[PDB]
Amino acid sequence: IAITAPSAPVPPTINVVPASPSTPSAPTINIGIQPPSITPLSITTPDSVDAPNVVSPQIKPVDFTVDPGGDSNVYSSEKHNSHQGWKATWDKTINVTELTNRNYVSLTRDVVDSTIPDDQVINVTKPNNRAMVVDEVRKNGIKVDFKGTINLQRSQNVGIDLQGTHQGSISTPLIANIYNSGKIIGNAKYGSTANKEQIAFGFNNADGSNNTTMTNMVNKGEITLNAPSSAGIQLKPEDPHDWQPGAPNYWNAAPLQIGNKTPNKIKGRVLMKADNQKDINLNGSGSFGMVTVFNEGVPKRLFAPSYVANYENLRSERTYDGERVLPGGEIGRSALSDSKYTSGVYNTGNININGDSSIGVGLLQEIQEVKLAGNINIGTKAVAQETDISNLPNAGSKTYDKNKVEEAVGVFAGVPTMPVKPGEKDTLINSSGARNTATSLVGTETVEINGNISLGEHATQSIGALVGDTEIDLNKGQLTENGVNKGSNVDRKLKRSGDITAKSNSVINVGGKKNYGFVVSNSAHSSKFGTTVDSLEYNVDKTHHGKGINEGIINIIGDESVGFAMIKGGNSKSSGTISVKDNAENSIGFYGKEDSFTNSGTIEVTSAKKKNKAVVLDGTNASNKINFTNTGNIYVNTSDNNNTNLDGNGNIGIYAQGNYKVEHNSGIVKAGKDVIAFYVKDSTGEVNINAPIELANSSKGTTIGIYSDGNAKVKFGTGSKLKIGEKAVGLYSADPTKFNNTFKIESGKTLDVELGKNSTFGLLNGNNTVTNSPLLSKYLNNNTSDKINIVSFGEGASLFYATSKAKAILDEDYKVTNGDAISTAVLVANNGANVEIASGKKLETNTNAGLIAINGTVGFTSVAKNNGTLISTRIDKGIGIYTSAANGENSGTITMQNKNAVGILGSKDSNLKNTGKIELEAVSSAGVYAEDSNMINSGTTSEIIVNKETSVGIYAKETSISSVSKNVKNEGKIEIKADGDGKSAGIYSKKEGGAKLTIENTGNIEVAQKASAGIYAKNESTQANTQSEVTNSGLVKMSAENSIGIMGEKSKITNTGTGTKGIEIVEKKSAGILVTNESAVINSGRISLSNSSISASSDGLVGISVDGSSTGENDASGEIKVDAAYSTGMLSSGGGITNAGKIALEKKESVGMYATNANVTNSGATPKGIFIKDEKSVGIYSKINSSSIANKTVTNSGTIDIAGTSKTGSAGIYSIIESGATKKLSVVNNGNITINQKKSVGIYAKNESSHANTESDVTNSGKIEVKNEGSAGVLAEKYKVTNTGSGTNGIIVSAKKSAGIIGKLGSEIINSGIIKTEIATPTVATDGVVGISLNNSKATNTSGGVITLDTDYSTGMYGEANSQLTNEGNITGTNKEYIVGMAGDSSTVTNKNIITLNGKKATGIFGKNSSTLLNETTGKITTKEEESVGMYSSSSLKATNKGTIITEKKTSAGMLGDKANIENDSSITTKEEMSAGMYVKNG
Repeated sequence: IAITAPSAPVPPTINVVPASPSTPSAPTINIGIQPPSITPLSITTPDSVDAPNVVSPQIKPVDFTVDPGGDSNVYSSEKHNSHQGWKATWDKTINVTELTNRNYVSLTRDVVDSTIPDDQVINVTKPNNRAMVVDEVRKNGIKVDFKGTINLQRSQNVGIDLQGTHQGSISTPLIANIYNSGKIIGNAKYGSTANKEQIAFGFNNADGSNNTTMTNMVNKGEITLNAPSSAGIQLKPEDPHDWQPGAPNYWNAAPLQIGNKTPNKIKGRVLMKADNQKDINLNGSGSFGMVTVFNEGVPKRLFAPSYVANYENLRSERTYDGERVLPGGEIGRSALSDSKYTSGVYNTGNININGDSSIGVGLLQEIQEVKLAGNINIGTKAVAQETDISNLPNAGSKTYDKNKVEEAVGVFAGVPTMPVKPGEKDTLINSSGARNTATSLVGTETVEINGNISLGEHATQSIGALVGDTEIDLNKGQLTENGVNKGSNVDRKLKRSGDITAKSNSVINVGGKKNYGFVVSNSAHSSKFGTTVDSLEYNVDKTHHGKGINEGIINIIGDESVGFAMIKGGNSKSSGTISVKDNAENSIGFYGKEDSFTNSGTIEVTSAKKKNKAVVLDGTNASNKINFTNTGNIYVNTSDNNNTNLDGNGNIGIYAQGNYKVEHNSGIVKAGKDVIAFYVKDSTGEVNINAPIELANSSKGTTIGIYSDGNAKVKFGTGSKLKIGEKAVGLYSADPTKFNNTFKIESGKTLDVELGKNSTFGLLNGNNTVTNSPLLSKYLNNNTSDKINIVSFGEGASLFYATSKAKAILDEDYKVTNGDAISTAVLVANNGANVEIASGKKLETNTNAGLIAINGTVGFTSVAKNNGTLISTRIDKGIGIYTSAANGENSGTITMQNKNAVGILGSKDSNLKNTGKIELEAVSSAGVYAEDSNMINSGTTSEIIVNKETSVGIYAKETSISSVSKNVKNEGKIEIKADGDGKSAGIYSKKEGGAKLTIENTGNIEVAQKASAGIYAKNESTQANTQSEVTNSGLVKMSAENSIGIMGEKSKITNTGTGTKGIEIVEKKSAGILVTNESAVINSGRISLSNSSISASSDGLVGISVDGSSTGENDASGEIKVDAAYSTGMLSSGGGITNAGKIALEKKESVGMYATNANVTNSGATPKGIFIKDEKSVGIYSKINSSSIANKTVTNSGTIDIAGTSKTGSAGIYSIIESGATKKLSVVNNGNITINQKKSVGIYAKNESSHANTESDVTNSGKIEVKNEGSAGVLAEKYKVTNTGSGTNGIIVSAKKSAGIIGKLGSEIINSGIIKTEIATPTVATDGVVGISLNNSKATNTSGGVITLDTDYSTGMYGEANSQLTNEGNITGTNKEYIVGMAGDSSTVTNKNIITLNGKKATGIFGKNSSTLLNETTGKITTKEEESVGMYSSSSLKATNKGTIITEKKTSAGMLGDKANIENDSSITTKEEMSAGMYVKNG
């Protein structure tokens, strides 16, 4: 009968206020690029010389004189012909015998001129004779024309001859003109006997004749000689000793005996002139056509043993009666100035030389004049060479040819010509020594030719014009050579050498094979006589004798023939052209070895043909100590200074091997154009250059003083003033494998060279044959002054030029402080070559560009490796190295100083390999730059560093040019130790094409300046986040707050990171993944930031942040790890957010999903979603402020979980609106949200003012798992709560002492759905459940929500501390006893709605603790179960009742007393059985 009631426990309150982080700002970016254009230089390619062996055949004596037998005793013109000249009638078969028998026809002392008609044929039967002799015919100008046929058969025979006369006068020399139209032939065989010394015409005499004798001969017939060593026309000076026959017998004795010598002033000085006016054909070998023999006197045949003892030969200077005749012989001086008294040699006809090793025209004694204007042909007639026909049996030596003529010579010079000078005193000498004079110059100074001298096609290494010596012995006489009198002792040799001059009228048409055009094989033997008899003085004189004076054209119609070839002799004066008439090959002009010959003339290649070389200067062949004392006139192939032609190419100035050097030390030297002075070979050749040079600007090609294939010991030294202007090149090379040792440079030998424009140190191709890379690190090496300094440049020039698979190394440091404009870059790699940058190299620059690489023919992979310190300091756009179709590699340090500087750049489908360290200490600069190519960072030593703001690291662009994917790879560490709050980035990606780009980082990236991040990409156009997507398997770390982690456009990311891999952020305000244009992420890996000391309020971070153009979402395997306090996983701004992975919360004051001005979505469910572990936090929380314009909300369709049997201090759903902000922030629940923690709240919203709460909205269309005791469903302060859950959705309150709905003062409590208590009956009394609880506030139950009570002793609404409770909603509860909905403790209660209940002894209202009730009748209670009462009073001094009670159920009562005694006066109808309104529990 003692009915009591329990008491509800006190509910908790929560105040969680998490952090308010912010979104960081992406930095601005982008830098331009400039490409350089290289200068289009020129090329030249020489080669070497094979074998210019100059074998010079020697001269041989031709002393083949016949005895002057005089008249005959059977046909004397006096006793048999009556002095009427030639007798017209004779026998056609006269058998002429030798001179001893005198069977020859003789004609002497005639007054009638006679000749021979055509019909004659005469042979010779014996040697040493004349078929017929026409002697002593002065006749003062005889003139006839011979027409008979003459034949030669034995040796020492004469075809026909007309000799001079002993009668004449000094002032009127004789004039002659003889014609000879006949045929003369000298054959090669006499049975089986050899034939030689057969002479056609000539001059010879034993006894003296008249000096004033002057004669002329005109050739008119056919001349043929087939005996080897024959003689066409012979000229001789007469003996000044004037040897005489055996007087008084004289010429009667047979053979002649020379019986006396009569030297005299006016004896032995005759004059002679010869002329060929027809065809001379020489078939014999080693012969003479027209030669001036040496005046040796006579062979010993006329020297009897009685007179061999007093054999005083012309082997000494000869003086008689006061004469001063030079040793060896002399032709007298002429003063009557006319060509008809000019005694010498001249020709107009033709000479046909075909015998092997023969002489065209020979000079053996000094004569008055030698000028030649005829046809000198050697080897132009094909003949089958045979023994004693045109060759001789070999003497164990060189074999003579059968079809070609070899060792043949044309002009032979062993002595010069000595004409009459204007001051010269003539030889017009009277008997008493009375002598005339001359007032002018007659004849040319030396050997002269004005006619065509030609070598035939059969000419093989034959000689055109030979300047040789003449080695003749001498008697016991005085000797003097370059010093004191020798007093004999040293051998006495007739040292004689001649000199030749030529004119363009004399075309030297040398032809055939390797023929020796004009070889000065002499020794320049210039000889003079002293003040006494037998006096001789010798020197190397370059004025008097033995020189080379060239003025004429030397026509090289054959191939690889040589002209002026130098074995010995010293100097010569060159002023005439030597040219190749055709496309002949390897023609060499100068084979020089000795004293400085002077080139006072041009020597070039005036033809399209090339590969023929100019001058070979090497060690002296036949004189001591390589006499290259070259300081004379050196004027070759240049554009000025005594040589104004530069035509052709392949011209050389120096060619040498072995013992050679150059010694230019005085005067002036002028270098050629498109010609190279130096080119040498082998491995031991040294060069000395110390003379200052003068240069003119280079030609269409390129000019350089020095070149070699890389194999010379060329040296530089101070003193040689060097200069360049306008498109020349300092160092030229086509073969760098050996070039490394070419130029040794010694300290202090700094060379001063100044340059114009379009120039370059290194021109290199390598000929695709670079076996060895030249270690070129010496020319401006930093160690010592063993450098070369060529600094004076204009603008538009380069340093090194690499083509054709060449290779070279930057020396050390070199700079060109002469312009940063176009065509001024350090070096260019062309045709796909490779160059190496050694470590420690310091090619600093201020110019336009550094290294440029471009591929032509591939050959070898286009790549250059950097190991040195490469820095640029150009004022604007200083680019370090560039590659096109070429791979860039570095392993050293690269920095930069000035603005807009650029490091390594690649393009055109290549890759970039980084191994070195790059630091960005400058501004407005990018280290590695790329476009339409690949790249990679190789190894952790590949270090990318930034030291200042306004600079970016990796830069790669893509386009529509190639639609194949590229890649951006990193294996090194990118630690950015920069400054400033931003303005710096590490890796940057661009695209405009239709392809896709792969970007992955496996190495490390770090940033130490604020507001900066490494990854950032351009993927703006219409595509998903998988084309320029960035995936990470590397490490993303940081060192400065306010910064950013992941940045970019349209990318998909995974956290492939374990250990020291992934993303690590330990400081403030540095978001992990901020995204633009819809980027997604896989969060399976390390997001362990370890920030804010996980318990300290010192930092604040965000895992992933999003913008309006993006929706941030996590992979289903995503593991978003809260390793920091006051941090966040999801930051949302404008765009959308959705979770598909796992989102935990391990640290304090964090949030998985935080949203600003954006909507919140969850799809991750079963078993995905949000799983909160730590406390003082909420899984998802979004807030907006007065400044927030976006009307956004929060949605739930996933799993949000936090649980705890001892954890508390948190809430399920959180969202705040700041006071005064009418922005309508709301939350909707439709997912799973477990609240199994202690004292938590499913949905929380905080208020700051009593404003109109229509903006804040709280609806629960989903489910809340209230299974943990003591917690609360939802709390709010002056906000609107709508219980929109129905059935298993919404208010699932299933815990003991737990609370469904509680509100603060003036809270808008609304019920519009299910309100179902815990189904489980309490395990102990008073352990019921409460739905509504109040504390000095107001609550509004609404009938729109159904309130269901199933826990025993549970309550629907609860109130305390003067709380005013308003009831308007439905009340339901069944299957349990008591379960009073209304329990009150010290409060004012008003009832408005009618209450219904089920269960035994169910009661609607229960009052406790001095509580009082107004007792409104409308708040009545409907009784459904038996023994149920409506009112309950317990421990209440105040009680008011003014209404009747209607009972309609059995055992049901009205008023009920509890442990008290109060009496009143009221009556209530008890019409039903046992249904009365009153009963008492106390007696």
